[PDB]
Amino acid sequence: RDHRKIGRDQELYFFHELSPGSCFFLPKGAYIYNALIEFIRSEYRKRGFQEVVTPNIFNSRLWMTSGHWQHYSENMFSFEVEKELFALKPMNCPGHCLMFDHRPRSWRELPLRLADFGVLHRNELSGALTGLTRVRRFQQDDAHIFCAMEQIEDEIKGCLDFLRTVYSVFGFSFKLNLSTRPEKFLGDIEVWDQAEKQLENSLNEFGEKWELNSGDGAFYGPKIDIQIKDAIGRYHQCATIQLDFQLPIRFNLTYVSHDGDDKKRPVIVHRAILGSVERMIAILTENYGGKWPFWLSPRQVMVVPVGPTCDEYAQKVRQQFHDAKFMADIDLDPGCTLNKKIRNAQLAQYNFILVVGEKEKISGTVNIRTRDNKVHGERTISETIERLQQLKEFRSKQAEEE
Amino acid sequence: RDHRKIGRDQELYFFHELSPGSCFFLPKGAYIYNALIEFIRSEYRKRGFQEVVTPNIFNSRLWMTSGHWQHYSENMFSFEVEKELFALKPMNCPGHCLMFDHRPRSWRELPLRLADFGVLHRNELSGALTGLTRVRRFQQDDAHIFCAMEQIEDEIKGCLDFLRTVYSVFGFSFKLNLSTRPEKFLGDIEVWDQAEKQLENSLNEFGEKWELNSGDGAFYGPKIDIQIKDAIGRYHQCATIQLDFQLPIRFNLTYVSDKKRPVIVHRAILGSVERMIAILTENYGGKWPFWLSPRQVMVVPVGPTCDEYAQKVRQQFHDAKFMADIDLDPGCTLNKKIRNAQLAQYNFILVVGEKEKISGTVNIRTRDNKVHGERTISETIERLQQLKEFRSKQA
Ligand SMILES: C[C@@H](O)[C@H](N)C(=O)NS(=O)(=O)c1cccc(-c2ccc3n[nH]cc3c2)c1
Ligand SMILES: C[C@@H](O)[C@H](N)C(=O)NS(=O)(=O)c1cccc(-c2ccc3n[nH]cc3c2)c1
Repeated sequence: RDHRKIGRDQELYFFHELSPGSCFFLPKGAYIYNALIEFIRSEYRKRGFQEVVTPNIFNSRLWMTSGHWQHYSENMFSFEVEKELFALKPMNCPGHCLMFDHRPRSWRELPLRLADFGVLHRNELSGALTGLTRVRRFQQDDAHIFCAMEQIEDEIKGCLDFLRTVYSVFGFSFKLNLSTRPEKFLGDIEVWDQAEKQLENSLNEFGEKWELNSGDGAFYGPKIDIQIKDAIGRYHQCATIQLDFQLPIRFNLTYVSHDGDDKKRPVIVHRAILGSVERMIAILTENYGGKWPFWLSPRQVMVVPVGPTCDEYAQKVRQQFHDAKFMADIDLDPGCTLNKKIRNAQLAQYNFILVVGEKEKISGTVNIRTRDNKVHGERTISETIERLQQLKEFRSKQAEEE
Repeated sequence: RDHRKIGRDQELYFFHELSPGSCFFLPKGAYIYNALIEFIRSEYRKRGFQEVVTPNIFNSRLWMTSGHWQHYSENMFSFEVEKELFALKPMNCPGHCLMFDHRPRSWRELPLRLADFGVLHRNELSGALTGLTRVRRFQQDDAHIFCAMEQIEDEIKGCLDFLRTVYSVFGFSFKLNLSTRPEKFLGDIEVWDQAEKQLENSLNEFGEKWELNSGDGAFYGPKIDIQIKDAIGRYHQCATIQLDFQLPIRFNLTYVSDKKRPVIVHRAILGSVERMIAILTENYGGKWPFWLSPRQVMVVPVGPTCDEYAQKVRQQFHDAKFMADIDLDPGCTLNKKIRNAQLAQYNFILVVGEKEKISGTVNIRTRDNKVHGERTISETIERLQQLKEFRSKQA
């Protein structure tokens, strides 16, 4: 259905006229935002990606150097500072190039994979802006791979595999596209043809069917564009793999090669899997219809006292799950039946409802019910925490509590 | 001794003329950056603080409503978009007011504490910019507490406790100042007096010597300001607890008790992650405590026959999950690799020879060159987890 509506109703996020094309993520929405980042970071840690932090604001001269100013000026927020033109970054690459270039580099560091969740700004038109789908502010799960010519093949394979494992945690399939030199391109047509050839070859050595997106490459290189299929039937433009021979020439990037070859230029692969956190929250909100899987759920645990004499104990249980990092709420409202409250928490999409009466208070236990109304019965607080930690850590689908 | 130099030498961060007043954090500096945010996060979870994500650019009308356009205009970066005026946020507070105002509020959800690590920008003069001390872009460990009048006393107590517990982890003492209304403020003098009286009171309920600091308050409220004293004995301004009666009026904020005004407490403890990073880089002279060090373990084989075993050991510490490196370089002696790792500031060097490979152990040398003997991998892992989890200093 509609992410804007669900995000509003579930108290995840909202939009305000004083900041069009940006989003206000309420506590429950920020939890989803951060869990998506943690998910990506945890993959980075097994794949040799290293997170960095960069500026948001740069002198126009940087954008001139990178050719962003020439090709991409329509889309940037510029202002002046002590009589010099500055602009909010729309992409992280040029910053990353300064980082590669900061000190001399050795072949031994390659591939160098720099990741960045920094906030980007693109000046889309007022009337084109919509929800989390077309925006002015976003954070990508961005990274730039700086590598040698001989590493290109393996790194592209690496990107496709990473992308497959990521979307398989959501349960998503995907389709592949090859995007060709646009008009408004940078550098040499013959260099671009090498770049297109290599992407083509990488596409054919990977399993899958692919189509041509004629003329849709970035100004700096051709790309593999990946559309994801959600559980409903919709395709979304999320991921890219972009082969860039042009920026290294622009920034005069070099590394020291095997001794004694001369210095060479690094190759740059731009990539993003989620695309932007914002776009991906949109997609997921609609995909699950608010029925979040446990690790993504900002409603993990509802604690329900049987009656008001078990209130304080319910508060204790709720605090314990809270302190163990779960999104845990409590329903003390005396006006409704136990069964009504269980049903409400279930309609509000809580994964686990923990019922607490006298007998549970006395023994430090909980009576477990799931979202889909499965009864698992009595377990201690600690064992419940332990088992729920596994389900979260492994990012599964929680009809598996046994 | 200077964070800029240490940062350069340790490959933590550097600065560039193309973005004066903003920092480039290399992977090892970015590690430190995030470990600090993580530390604060884990305290938030224990103390009923709820993190949010907000926009960075807002239509100028919001800054007019908040009182920022009249009082902070010059300190802000502004630009036009479709014939309208926008500006990058210098503070999170107005966005939080919008969030609080998004739907009617019940006294039962108060105190409501909104935490935000968003990027702030303020326009400092170029000639006053220095490393991580005076900057244009920064992330504060900011939060705004929305509470009832009769709740102020406990919350400010809580803010004091939060403060002590954090600074105690670093090992810092601190002193307290009261910042009085400045010139060019908003609201009634009378209400201000009322806000100053509550800060005065709580300031000596918390039985600690405190100083007056005339006219240094924010335009929206009086401040408890806090300087910390580091290990070298230098004082730094970091933490602030600000009592705000004005923004609730300005934003027409009410809650259902009938319909009263919330009180806002602005608060930060680290100040900015940037500033605290400068302070910590200098405080230690580059010698990171284990929980903050991005160079926690260096694995060193004794010769090439132990390369594969050293690899396997490093991978186990990496997986466990430490910042674990390895030095396979065949043209440096064992003693040179150890010396190098120690000068690079690794907390522990794990020496791995033929004995160690056979036994599934490690031989450990500390940063300051003390032997800790042969140890099993899993006991060394447990130890280092303790050091990390409890954020241990030099004991
Ligand atoms: C990935 C970054 O490092 C790169 N510097 C960039 O900003 N690229 S991008 O803005 O053009 C970008 C980012 C994310 C997704 C896409 C994109 C664009 C079009 C697509 N069709 N199918 C999948 C698609 C993906 C493009
Ligand atoms: C908490 C937010 O709502 C507030 N808008 C803010 O940004 N505060 S602030 O910019 O004034 C600020 C932030 C961090 C530190 C200080 C500060 C300022 C002066 C000080 N003297 N001694 C300790 C001090 C601390 C001020």
